[PDB]
Amino acid sequence: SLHPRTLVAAIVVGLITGVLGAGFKSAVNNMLQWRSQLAQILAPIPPLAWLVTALISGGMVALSFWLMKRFAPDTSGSGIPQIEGHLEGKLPLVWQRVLPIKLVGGFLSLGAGMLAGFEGPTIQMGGSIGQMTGGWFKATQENQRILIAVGAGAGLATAFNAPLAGVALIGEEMHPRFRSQTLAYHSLLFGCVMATIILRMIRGQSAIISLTEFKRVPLDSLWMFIILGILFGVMGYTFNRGLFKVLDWFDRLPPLATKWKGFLLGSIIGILSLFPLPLTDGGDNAVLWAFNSQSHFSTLILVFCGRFLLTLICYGSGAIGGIFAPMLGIASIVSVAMARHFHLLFPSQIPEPAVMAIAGMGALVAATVRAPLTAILLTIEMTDNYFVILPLLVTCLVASVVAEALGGKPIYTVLLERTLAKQNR
Amino acid sequence: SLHPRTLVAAIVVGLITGVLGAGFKSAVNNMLQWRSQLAQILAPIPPLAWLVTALISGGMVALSFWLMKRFAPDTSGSGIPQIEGHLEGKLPLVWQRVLPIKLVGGFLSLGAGMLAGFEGPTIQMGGSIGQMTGGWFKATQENQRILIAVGAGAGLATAFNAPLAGVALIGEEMHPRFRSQTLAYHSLLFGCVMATIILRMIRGQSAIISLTEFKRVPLDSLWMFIILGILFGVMGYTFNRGLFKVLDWFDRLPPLATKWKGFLLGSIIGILSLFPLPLTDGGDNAVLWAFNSQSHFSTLILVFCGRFLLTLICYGSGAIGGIFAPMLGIASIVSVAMARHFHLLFPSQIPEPAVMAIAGMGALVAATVRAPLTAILLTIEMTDNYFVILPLLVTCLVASVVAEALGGKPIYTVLLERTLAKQNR
Ligand SMILES: [Br-]
Ligand SMILES: [Br-]
Repeated sequence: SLHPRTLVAAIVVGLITGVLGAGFKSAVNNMLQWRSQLAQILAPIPPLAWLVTALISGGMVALSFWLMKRFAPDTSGSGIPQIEGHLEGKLPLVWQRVLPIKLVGGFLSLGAGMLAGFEGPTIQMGGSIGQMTGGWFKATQENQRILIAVGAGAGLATAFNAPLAGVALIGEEMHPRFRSQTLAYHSLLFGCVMATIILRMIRGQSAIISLTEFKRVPLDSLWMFIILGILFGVMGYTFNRGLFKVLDWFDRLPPLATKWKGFLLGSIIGILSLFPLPLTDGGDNAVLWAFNSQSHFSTLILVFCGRFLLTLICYGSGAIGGIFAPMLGIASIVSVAMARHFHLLFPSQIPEPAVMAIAGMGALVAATVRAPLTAILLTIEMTDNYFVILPLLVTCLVASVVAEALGGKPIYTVLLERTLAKQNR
Repeated sequence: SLHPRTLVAAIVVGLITGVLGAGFKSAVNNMLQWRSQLAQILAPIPPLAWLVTALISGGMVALSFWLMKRFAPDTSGSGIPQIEGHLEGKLPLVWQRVLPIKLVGGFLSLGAGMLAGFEGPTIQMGGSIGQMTGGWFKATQENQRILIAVGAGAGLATAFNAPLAGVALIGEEMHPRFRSQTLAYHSLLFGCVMATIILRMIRGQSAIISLTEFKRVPLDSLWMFIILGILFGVMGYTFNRGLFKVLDWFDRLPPLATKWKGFLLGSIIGILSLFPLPLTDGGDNAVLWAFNSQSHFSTLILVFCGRFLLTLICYGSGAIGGIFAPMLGIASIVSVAMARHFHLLFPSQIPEPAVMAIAGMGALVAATVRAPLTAILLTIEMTDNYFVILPLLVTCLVASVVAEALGGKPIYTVLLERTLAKQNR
């Protein structure tokens, strides 16, 4: 049921988003540590670095919002909604505006230390690339939907080095028609594999955090994850309800408050980046902090509360964000602390407290997004671990069932409804 | 978008097909080794075991065809087509006939040493159970399609201890409507997880063949798997073309030749089982032979050809089969032999020859079935290995692309057209 010209077209897509997605992370992290290095050169005398790192990170986030509007307010926030909508009819996609602004803007946002979120810019930039190439390749109407849907999944793979995830993204959440070329899967796979290959060439080839050795997970240890699910289920429910309210508060003007909204929220995050803790930035560092570097059970709770608020305060403000990675650090910090405690009560059933630290790593995403299958893979692909599956599933799907048992609604569909409601911006 | 009464029903589904699916394999393997032990008890003097093992395996397959019609000719062959049809409209499904016949018949077939194929019975029985508990739960119209689609995916999972495969099965090949309850995924995941948890309870918990240590796969080693895909692409093309033509031969009577077809084909396999070599039986043993027990490069090609024919001969005859496992054993033998040879020409790009042996393990399935995503997941879940991914993807989707580049068509969709053509049996 497959058609050649398109497959080779997806090969072009994944290749572009790979170079841009990988090239993006490197460019951002270089700016991240450059500020951190500027903070220690001025650190000695005195808190002059307290000022300089505030003017920089503040001016970066401020110039981030200004380049958003007026230029292309379509880049605000995540990236899944804007493409999830275009793929379905509502909301237009223009690449010559999204591509060069979601990039030059997203860089100033993530580069200042905001609580996001590579998979944000890369997924939209990738969808735009899928359109840019679709126009270059003069493909049909249904085929150019595929190229954009491919560039979307590739954008995810190019952020977490996870192909199967970017594939399962389109497959579960953001479910498209594809009529009747249901073999656009082939176009996806192609687009993703190529993306991660270009990724692994620039900064590969290993995963995000390979916890490959932990493989002792007994059968009578699963009951704990039902509870790890219920915990993350209500966690997702409160994450959504909160985000929505922070969005409201930000939507409520005033005209002079938004003038400074960027400079303020940015400089405040600029200071918070100076404290030796993973309380700011994308969220990868926060996952590389639950595990492995052992810290106080109190400090976990300290950072968990720190980020859980700062992400909502960040994304709600409507900066060029990305909500996947932040929900990975927030979830991991918890799952690790929950891990310690369950091993504390029952060590005879959780011999390795890292198993439960992996299972509930993408359980927040699973709950808030209603999309467990695409979360379960995301974890497997950044830990190279599959032995954690039976836990992973139960703690990810029970995490979703519960959140929508309290009635939370998929954070992206509701995030889309709100971006639709700006049919006059 | 999820509805509780259905999720809790899927729990019942997978749990039942789990108990049956596992209880099925063990009950079959018990008959496999029982005959093999009877063969060695009478082995000493003389070839009297040559006669006994022929009568038994011949009388089983003959009894298997007899219980097929008149009773439930719907249980003939695989199980994907029948359910793929009922799920789409054409062809009816009645559990009170399929369940008990596909079981007692499948036990006699696989228990005799036929070239199949647990996923056959377990998937169709799983579909039957999904329907049986669909009436018990008085589910709606669309919900009972889900319950049957779940039981199907669980059937696969129960056979290979691979949840993510049974989930990707329904998702890619055998793509259903689900309108607009696209979150039947939660019903699938649930059904698969439960099944494998019941599976691991009875015969778990480890995979089929764990090859978790091989994790060195360079980026400039990929080009080989393109070529490994080209090889399987043509291998699948001929596997389909062949199967179809073997089927024609069997469909062409005579009315007196079919009277003995069951006894003749069965006793022939009964003799072949006695040879110390994995050329009969499901195909698991075949995969558990490529790796690990090292045997002559010549013996590989001797077994490969032997099985490649014996499978078509066993399935084309319209016996209660299952074509996944047989296609795995064949592919593995080939992928290993191709591995040795590639490591022979370039060791500085295939340090570990087992890496390539894993990639093209499910590339025969990928090519023949047009379903790469489900194959890629099937392999990962039976090797506990994710490091093989980039090869696994390239070698599996290029295995499929080539297959339908020579235009082979999905072996299941065509298998469905042929069972449709029997709208008069
Ligand atoms: Br996102
Ligand atoms: Br099958």
